[PDB]
Amino acid sequence: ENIKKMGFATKAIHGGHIGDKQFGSLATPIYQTSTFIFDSAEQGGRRFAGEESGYIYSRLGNPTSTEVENKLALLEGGEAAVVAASGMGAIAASLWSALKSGDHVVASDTLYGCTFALLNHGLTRYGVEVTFVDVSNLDEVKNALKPNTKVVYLETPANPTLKVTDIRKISNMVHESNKECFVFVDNTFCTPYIQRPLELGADVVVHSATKYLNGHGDVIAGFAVGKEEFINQVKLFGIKDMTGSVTGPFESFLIIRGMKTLQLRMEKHCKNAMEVAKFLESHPAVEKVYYPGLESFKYYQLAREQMKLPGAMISFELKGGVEEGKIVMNNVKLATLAVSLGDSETLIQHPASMTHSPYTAEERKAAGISDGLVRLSVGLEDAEDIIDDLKQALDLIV
Amino acid sequence: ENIKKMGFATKAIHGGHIGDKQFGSLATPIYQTSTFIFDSAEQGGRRFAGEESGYIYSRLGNPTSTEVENKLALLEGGEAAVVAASGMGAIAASLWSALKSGDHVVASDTLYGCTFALLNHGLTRYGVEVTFVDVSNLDEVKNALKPNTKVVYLETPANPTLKVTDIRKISNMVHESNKECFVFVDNTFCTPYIQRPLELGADVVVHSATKYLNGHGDVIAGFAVGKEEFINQVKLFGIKDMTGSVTGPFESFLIIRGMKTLQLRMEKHCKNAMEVAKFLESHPAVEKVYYPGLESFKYYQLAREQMKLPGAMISFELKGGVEEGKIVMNNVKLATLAVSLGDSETLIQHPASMTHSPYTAEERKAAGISDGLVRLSVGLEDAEDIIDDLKQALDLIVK
Amino acid sequence: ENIKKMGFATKAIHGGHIGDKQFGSLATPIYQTSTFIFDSAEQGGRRFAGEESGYIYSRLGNPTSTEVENKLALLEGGEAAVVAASGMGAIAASLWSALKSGDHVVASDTLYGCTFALLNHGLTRYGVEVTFVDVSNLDEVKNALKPNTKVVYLETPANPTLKVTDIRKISNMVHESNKECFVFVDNTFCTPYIQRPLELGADVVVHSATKYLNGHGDVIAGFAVGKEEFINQVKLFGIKDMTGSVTGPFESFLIIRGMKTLQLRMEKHCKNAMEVAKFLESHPAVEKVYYPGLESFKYYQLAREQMKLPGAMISFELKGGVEEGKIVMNNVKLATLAVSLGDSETLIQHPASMTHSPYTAEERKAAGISDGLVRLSVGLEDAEDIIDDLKQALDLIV
Amino acid sequence: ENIKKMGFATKAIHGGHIGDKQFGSLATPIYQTSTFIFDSAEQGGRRFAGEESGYIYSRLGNPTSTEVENKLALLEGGEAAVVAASGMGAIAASLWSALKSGDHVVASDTLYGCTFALLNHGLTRYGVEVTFVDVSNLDEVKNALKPNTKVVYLETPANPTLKVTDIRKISNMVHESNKECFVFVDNTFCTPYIQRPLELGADVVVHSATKYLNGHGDVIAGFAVGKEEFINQVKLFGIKDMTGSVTGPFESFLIIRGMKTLQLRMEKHCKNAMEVAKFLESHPAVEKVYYPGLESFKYYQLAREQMKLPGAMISFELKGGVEEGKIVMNNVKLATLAVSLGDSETLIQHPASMTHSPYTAEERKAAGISDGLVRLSVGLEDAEDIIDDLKQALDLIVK
Ligand SMILES: *Cc1c(COP(=O)(O)O)cnc(C)c1O
Ligand SMILES: *Cc1c(COP(=O)(O)O)cnc(C)c1O
Ligand SMILES: *Cc1c(COP(=O)(O)O)cnc(C)c1O
Ligand SMILES: *Cc1c(COP(=O)(O)O)cnc(C)c1O
Ligand SMILES: [Cl-]
Ligand SMILES: [Cl-]
Ligand SMILES: [Cl-]
Ligand SMILES: [Cl-]
Ligand code: NA
Ligand code: NA
Repeated sequence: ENIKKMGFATKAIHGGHIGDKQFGSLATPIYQTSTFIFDSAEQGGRRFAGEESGYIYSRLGNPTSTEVENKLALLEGGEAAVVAASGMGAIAASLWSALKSGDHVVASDTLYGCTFALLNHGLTRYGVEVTFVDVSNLDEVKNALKPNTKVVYLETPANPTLKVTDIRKISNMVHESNKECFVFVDNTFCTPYIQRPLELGADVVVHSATKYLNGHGDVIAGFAVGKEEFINQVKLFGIKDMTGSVTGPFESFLIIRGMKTLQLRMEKHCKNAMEVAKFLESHPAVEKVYYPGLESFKYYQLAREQMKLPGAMISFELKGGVEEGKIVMNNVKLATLAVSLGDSETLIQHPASMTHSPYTAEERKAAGISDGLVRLSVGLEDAEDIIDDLKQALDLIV
Repeated sequence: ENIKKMGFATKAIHGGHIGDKQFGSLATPIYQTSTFIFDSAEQGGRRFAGEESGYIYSRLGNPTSTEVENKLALLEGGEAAVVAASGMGAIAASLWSALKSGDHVVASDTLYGCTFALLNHGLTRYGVEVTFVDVSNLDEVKNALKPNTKVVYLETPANPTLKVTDIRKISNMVHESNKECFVFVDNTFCTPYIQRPLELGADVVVHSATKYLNGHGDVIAGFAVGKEEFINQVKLFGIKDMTGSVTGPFESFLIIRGMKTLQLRMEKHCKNAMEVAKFLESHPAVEKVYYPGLESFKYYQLAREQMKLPGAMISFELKGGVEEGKIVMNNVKLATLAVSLGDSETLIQHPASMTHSPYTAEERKAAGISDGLVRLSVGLEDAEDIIDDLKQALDLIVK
Repeated sequence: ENIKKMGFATKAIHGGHIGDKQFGSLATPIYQTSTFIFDSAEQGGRRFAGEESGYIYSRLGNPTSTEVENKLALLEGGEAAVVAASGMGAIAASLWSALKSGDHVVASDTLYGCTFALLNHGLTRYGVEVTFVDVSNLDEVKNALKPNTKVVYLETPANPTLKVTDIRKISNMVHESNKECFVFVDNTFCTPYIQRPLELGADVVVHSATKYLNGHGDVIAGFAVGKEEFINQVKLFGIKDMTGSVTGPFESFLIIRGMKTLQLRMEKHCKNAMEVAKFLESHPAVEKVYYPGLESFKYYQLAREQMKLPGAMISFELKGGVEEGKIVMNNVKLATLAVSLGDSETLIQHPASMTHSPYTAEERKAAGISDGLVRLSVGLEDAEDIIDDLKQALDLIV
Repeated sequence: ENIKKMGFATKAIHGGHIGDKQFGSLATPIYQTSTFIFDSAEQGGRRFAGEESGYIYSRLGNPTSTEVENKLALLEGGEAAVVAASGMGAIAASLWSALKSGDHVVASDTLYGCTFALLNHGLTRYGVEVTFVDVSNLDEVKNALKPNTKVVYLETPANPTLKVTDIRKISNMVHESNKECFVFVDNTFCTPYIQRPLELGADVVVHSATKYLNGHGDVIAGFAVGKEEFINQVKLFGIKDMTGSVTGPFESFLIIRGMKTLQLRMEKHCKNAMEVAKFLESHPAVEKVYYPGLESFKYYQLAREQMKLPGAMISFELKGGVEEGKIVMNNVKLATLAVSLGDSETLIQHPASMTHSPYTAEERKAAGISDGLVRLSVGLEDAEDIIDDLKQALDLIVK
């Protein structure tokens, strides 16, 4: 099994799988254990010294987690991956390992709300300078770069607007002018099936596994993906010391299980979303549809440059404010009123009347997060059913 | 009911249990879910705006985790608790939530290794200043206090030799010297069954639930306990943003399950360890035994004031060095060669040839570790079997 | 949610889902509990009397299991379903509830090996008469029917030959002549996505959920599906008393999770199998391919009569005996040498050198289970990878 | 090691543990897998042909389940054991594996309800003949023996009133009267910590592990224990074909976890129940208490011969009837209204208004159930709290 030459599905299914060498179990065993047994004091000493392979203690590493790490690194085309007990855990642990007091970060002004809060209010308590910029005007990006800029943090498509960012072109410019700077890309919305930021110049990829990679709405987990040199530091410092964000081995087993169908779900998510997006664009209550697959969309061709599929997140604005948005939220029958995304169940959320949250009213005016903006996570249901349900709720405001 | 007034076991078994109101199931359901459903758009807005309690999303809170949080707070006598995905996660999230660049921490110079690394190499990287002190020398502690000291961090009994710290004296001291200073006490080795730092004047208690609280060697998890106001910031800042240290609902279920027998397990751990410590002190291969229950122990009296039982951790020094520790390790048959503790299986490590193998013999003497020190977590087995196994191993190094 | 009018995927995803009315959890909670609490002695007495709804004790019923039961009944078009701790558990419990000492069974002579053993050696220890017949010659079927025939048991397509059986036409004839007789159909190989035997005249459907319905090779479970009147007896007698085959609530949660992608997996299983079957039919080491989707296949048009898709099990005979079969089993690199079926991983098994098992050498001569017969469970991998691996192993015997 | 020679707790904790040979993990891995991989086509043929041990497919056997099977066999002193997906599953699979149409069973007339239903209404439907007897009257037992009697089925102590059966006398009798007869003893209420029927001459022991063996109210499971030769047929016939009663590897993991504290839990269950039984007998609302540890108990001496401890089940009759039982049930605040037993939470049921509500007052008198009988499973709470809660409930019916 020189797995790396094979298809995506084969890699998702068989990649990183070591095998139960003692009983021959087909399925990955759940090594639900806190600690590990040494055969000798010498073997222990050598595991602690780095001389020998093998396991010590589940905060430091666990066989079930190792497999899903190796599987995702393989899918992203990265040397190494670390799995964490949440997406924010993988992001924080990566940021802690890469930065120190006095370093500087350039971030996108359009981010997942808790990433913005981590950057805006968290890292800045601890001596890290942060500048939020429009990643669509590279001159703005290039002028934010200071001699001590260590991370450029980007998310594409961006939660909640689906704004797309030229990964190759920011990476090139940053790498030309700041040789010490990492380019981080949050690839949650895409998964490696749709977008592989490491092939476009990114140095570090982060995911909320809570979303598409697990895919079943029963796991909180994250990953960081990148060079072995740096991921090793994320494991031995960001996770071991700074965050203690240890994925439960049972949760790792569930991510492995969900990744068995990652190819099939992303294909179905996206075919559903494209039908839904076209419906929304033609409905009389809708003013603007935000979707990478619509030719009307501002970042359509940047999406076509980086994304195999337009994805399965849709945002749209109703004619009418928050009030018409609330009316739709409160009368869908198949769509589920919840945050998160990437589940079998279609999810709908209305930042304007709920999570407008970690941003101030002004700070999301800058990012383009209007009231009346609805965000839709298109599920795996039959598309006619999703559309019928959206249609009945939208007809209420016509 | 008056659950606060009941016995300890009644509290461990029944405390924090909200109940399954839809189907009445006896066991706490595993709410293995990432997200939650809102009844209206406005309900979700109220919950995100702090105007209303209720669930939103498991990184911010989960019903299974809430239950074990409520149960441990009740046992510690604290107002609130947060469970994290590891001991270090609960420690780091608490420290992050109380500190900022420009703050100062006073810490014991005798701590769990990874706690020490986080303090010495981690927080100092981010503008926090840390002074390490010998907590036995109260005058040396009061001297290290600065006006920006925001955390005094203690661990008692501590690694690797079970040094005990006078919780009430130092906190009484710290509190009248600086009104804004949190006193942290790591209470892993004791659990609330043996020691309750908050009633001794501590502000925040941290736990590695990986050890005795879960007690079954199948969970990595942590807790912090204290005032509702601070724990809310540990949840909404330290967990939500800074660490992402989210316990799996499954792991919280297992911790709940493990806590049903905490009273019973702590009693047996301590009964066994008292017998093992007596035997080790009388054995000819053994130079010194560190056990709070032995009247030879330097902090015997102070431990007898703070701890309901002398615990079940044991450190002892062999007459000998690395080669001696290696032989004992490589010949125990019931005890298990493994780091960690608080397990039903008796665990044993020899740091000089194992955990502290990478360091030099001199650096290991800077960490309190002789070449003959052995650390012992006494399990739930029959004491005669534990002792017999230790006896034949140690007899191999008697001259 | 009048769910029954919606698409298959929507039903698989949302069907049977009650909802967490206390905390609003999206995912089904795991009610991992032995017993349930009464609010009053009166409420207890009424639950035991049948007067009140609600739960008593997990052998009698469990909320997590109730949901996957209701979900599968909805997909099959049956009134009720019971989930069991194995496929054999659902089959035995159904058979125990329907039969008594002195009743008679007509069964197909081509069956899953342990079903044959249950019928041939198990029920006959306990006074049940059993006659094994060729379900392809209805005159043979009709002549086996005795006045005391109570079950006609059939499996289509049959493990291991994939022989197809006219469900509508046996059901009609049996129902005309033996008004007291149940028609059981094992629908494991198809799932309700491909075949709905209750719509063709069957009275009872059984599944090994261990295979496609769970789909992830980490669960042993079964179902019976049928009229409420009879399923209620299976629950209160077959499961409660005769087998004690109680699905663990955690396993039920895993089946629910696997059914979220049942539509997507069956589509992918079958498109893969059709490509593999055509490859096998053209390879010089292969003498005969057994696959419903091949026009060469004996039961092609009976398959087209009953099956939306030709399925994803393939059997084939090599030119050469067991010896060439073993050579292929021992040199595949991506296919996994294991029994079971319906997993993400392609599985290959060689009854001739392994499980030829519960049949005698003669009894499978009658059913058509030759040596040199290989059975293939086509997985979810990329088809080129599955075919490349089969090709290299088969080339060894050319 | 000489695990057979060690103490009980050492056996419960370490017994049957094969070990994770690939990674050395301390906890038993959850082998949550349906199927297994063969190294060659011929290896799979050897395993299906009984020529070779090893795994095939989880309905035939799973490594997590094997471990808990080995552990329980060791505790009972039996050769082998099979775990099933419920108590009834292990009972039914054993009975199926030993009987056939034309066989005869002698059973106690005082059994667990669903066991009785299976015997009286289930097996008789399939040509098996069943005679129910009073096992206290040895002459009535020997009289019901027939040449085709293949099972003598016992349960001691039994529902609902804790009748004790002389295991060694009846089995000694049965064995010299009929050489091919299996003696079954249901050992649920005791566990191997208290009673071991195989050393008293029984052939097969059955368990509902749902009760004390798991002990945490989150598993439905069963066991049968006995000679390797019979248990192999229970596995390869009774489980594989006749019942399909396959334990989830996850459930087996939980039973293993629960058994780490079995010794500790049985001690506390019994200490608490002895205090609860004394209090109940002295209480004015209580007519009679059925407890093996009370010298008033009809089978006190026989129980003292067979049982290491008097157990933790308690039946008692109220001075009163259905209306009295209802009031007590509807006013306990710590005890839980629920069927089942062997849980860390104290459980209580009043059969006349609850489990046996569907039957008439006369049929319930045919089942040993007065209108004032209450069944009590004493938990792991503090005894004062259990008693206080029972006291205020019972005081509501004192004249
Ligand atoms: C939800 C989300 C996260 C947060 O990850 P968690 O698993 O919730 O900690 C991070 N990035 C993006 C783009 C998200 O949508
Ligand atoms: C093991 C330990 C910790 C760390 O907890 P983890 O759960 O391993 O992250 C902290 N303090 C003490 C005393 C410990 O023993
Ligand atoms: C594997 C199989 C079964 C047996 O079900 P289990 O889940 O293994 O008990 C029954 N029917 C068919 C067609 C099978 O392939
Ligand atoms: C509960 C019980 C059983 C039945 O076991 P289940 O696991 O519920 O199927 C059998 N015998 C006794 C004594 C019991 O208490
Ligand atoms: Cl989100
Ligand atoms: Cl540790
Ligand atoms: Cl199979
Ligand atoms: Cl019961
Ligand atoms: Na989902
Ligand atoms: Na699979």
